[PDB]
Amino acid sequence: AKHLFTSESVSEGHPDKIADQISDAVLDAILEQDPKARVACETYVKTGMVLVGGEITTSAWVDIEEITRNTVREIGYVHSDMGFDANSCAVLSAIGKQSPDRADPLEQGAGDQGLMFGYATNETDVLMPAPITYAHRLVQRQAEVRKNGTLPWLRPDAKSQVTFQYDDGKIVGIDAVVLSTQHSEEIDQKSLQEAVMEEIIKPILPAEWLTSATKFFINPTGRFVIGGPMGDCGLTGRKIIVDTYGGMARHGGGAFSGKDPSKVDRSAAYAARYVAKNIVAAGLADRCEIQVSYAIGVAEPTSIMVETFGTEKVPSEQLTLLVREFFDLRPYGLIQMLDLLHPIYKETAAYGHFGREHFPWEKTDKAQLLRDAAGLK
Amino acid sequence: AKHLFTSESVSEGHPDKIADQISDAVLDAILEQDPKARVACETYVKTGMVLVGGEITTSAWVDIEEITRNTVREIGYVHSDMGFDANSCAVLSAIGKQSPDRADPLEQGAGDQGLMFGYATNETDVLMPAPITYAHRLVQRQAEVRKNGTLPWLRPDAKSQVTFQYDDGKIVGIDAVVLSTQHSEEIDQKSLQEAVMEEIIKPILPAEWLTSATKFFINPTGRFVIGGPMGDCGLTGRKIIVDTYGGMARHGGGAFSGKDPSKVDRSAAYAARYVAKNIVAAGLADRCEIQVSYAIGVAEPTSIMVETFGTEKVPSEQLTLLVREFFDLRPYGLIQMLDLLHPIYKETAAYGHFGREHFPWEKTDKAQLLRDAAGLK
Ligand SMILES: [K+]
Ligand SMILES: [K+]
Ligand SMILES: [K+]
Ligand SMILES: [Mg+2]
Ligand SMILES: [Mg+2]
Ligand SMILES: [Mg+2]
Ligand SMILES: [Mg+2]
Repeated sequence: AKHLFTSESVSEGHPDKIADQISDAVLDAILEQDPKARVACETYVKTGMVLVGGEITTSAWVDIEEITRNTVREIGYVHSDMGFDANSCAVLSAIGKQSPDRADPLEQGAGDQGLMFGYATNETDVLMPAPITYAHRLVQRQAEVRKNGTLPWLRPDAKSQVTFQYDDGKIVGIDAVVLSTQHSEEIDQKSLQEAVMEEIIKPILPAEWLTSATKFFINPTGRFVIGGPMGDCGLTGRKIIVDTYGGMARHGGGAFSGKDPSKVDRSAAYAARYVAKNIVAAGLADRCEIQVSYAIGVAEPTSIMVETFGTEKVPSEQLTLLVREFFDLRPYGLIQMLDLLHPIYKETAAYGHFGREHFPWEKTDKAQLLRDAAGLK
Repeated sequence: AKHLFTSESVSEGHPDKIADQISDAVLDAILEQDPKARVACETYVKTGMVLVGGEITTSAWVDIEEITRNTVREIGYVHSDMGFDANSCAVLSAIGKQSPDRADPLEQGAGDQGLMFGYATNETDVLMPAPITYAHRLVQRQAEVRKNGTLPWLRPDAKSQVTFQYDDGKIVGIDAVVLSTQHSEEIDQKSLQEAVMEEIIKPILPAEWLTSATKFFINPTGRFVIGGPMGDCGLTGRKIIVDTYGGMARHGGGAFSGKDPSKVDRSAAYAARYVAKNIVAAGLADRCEIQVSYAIGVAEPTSIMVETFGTEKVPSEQLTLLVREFFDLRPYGLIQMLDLLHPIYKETAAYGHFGREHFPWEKTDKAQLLRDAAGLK
């Protein structure tokens, strides 16, 4: 029975995502000199300005001014007529720095409470939901084509929003595609509409899914000329859903950018993606969602629950059992089970933290061992 | 079959929530002089300072400096030894202002795309999930007792986190309670732990739910003396989940504070709470979650889906049908179906947007008419 579901994405250079990227760019830069640095760096971008403010506990010395402008230039906001320019804009900092000064490290208790949810579903090749997958690929392509000379009238900022019609649990096809891209004065809308059809939408949306019925809305308002942080206002942690699973799965509140991995808000969440993906790469279920939660100063999580929503090939009991044998979910264990203390984090900050395979939380190494330990098939 | 679930809350005066409140306090103040004002005001708070920055399109003139300090004082951060003082802290603004200058207004198309999810469940008296309900009531009580002289050693900032054990769909009871409150130098932890037990936890958590087994963690780290924005960093839109359903239900990305009601991110979301609550106040199901989505410049929503997760008392079809007859979900219709253009919004900004009955989205007026129109019982 049919039903339909939607998910959005934005590009690098939508103002919130500018903030996520600059945040994670500081965290990377600090982690490069000091992997054990504890960092929380939040950022606010508005037409003139980038305020990067945080607390950081490190020996590292880094230049927040140049880190900022280099991230703004890579996105490509480089001239006033764009909205915002990486070379003349103001960058202010309010980052306060501290220098660091149980018997088994893994048993160190969790620094801040909370809840994290992870998901995987066999709906795609990457085990992510198809919506959020396609939304990302659309915005991603957009930047590819901007960035690679094909369609050099494109400017950085853009949103995509795919809406899928299922019938139960099978993707049936694509009811609507929204895609709105910022562009120059060169081009008018009919002309933009052929290009975004040819070069962005057509090569990404799978064809059997596209129909005579697919409502497509390329630049519905027309004329998007400006432009990122001019007249809008971006801050880290705002694209929480796009960062995860486009709202196919749940979420406890937490943002990721600018959090170094001691922060469970990030790690528990990466790890939950990792547990659920391995669970389904092993055929124990088809869709799995895990909630983990932690309490301040306790190190074993206060809760684990699994929802395989009717898709099991072993009982939930056996499954919750397996979750605990194969995965060290103590805060410091996460960091080890996934080897986090590395500058891997900027590339996360646009296009989605999950479904992208080459990050340590997307690897399915535990798949087999996991099949075995209750009910090898 | 048992399983357990967790949700957190924070008080007024946790730094993010400080931001939400100041934002909504500007929006209220502007709406009081100009109900049709279009406002998006985002805020950032860090030890010295409050930066309130936005775009606003209004005739109204309001004093952002005094709006800020009055909100900071009501929360109660009033002296340096607290962390932060409403009377000496800096307030900066970067709010850019514009003055305003189809045939049927209701048919005006939606300003920005996206997705919104609303939920209700019969688990409580207010039709909200019990977790997020109790988390809120805990933090809420905390401020009540701070604010009312009972426990005047309390300071503003605090987090609660209830974890519930169900067995399927029935709340069985409460496995753990975390509660951490900022406090003065007066009091030591054993003493704080009796008071927070007597006066905060005991009078709020329902007793049959509390057991010999309930793990309680009052100030687990001990000594929380300071203090809100000192050394942490708050910005609007960060407590997205606590604002909604503590992660029992889904969420498309969007924050609410500082958004005037033309913003679907807020309105579509209030309305979805309203549709789902009426659906269950009428006994058509037990738990309902609605997704609505909108596309830029279209006015009928691009999608509606309903999940009554096996709890129906009429088919989903009949239900999706009823959703469309009883509720005007066009952006401008929402505003009318709920009468939004009123300064009601600051009180929303701490303790949760939903489950609080006296807001127009919590009222169950459509309940009956809704029962009838397919399958009066
Ligand atoms: K952050
Ligand atoms: K958020
Ligand atoms: K906002
Ligand atoms: Mg947190
Ligand atoms: Mg925004
Ligand atoms: Mg939006
Ligand atoms: Mg925070």
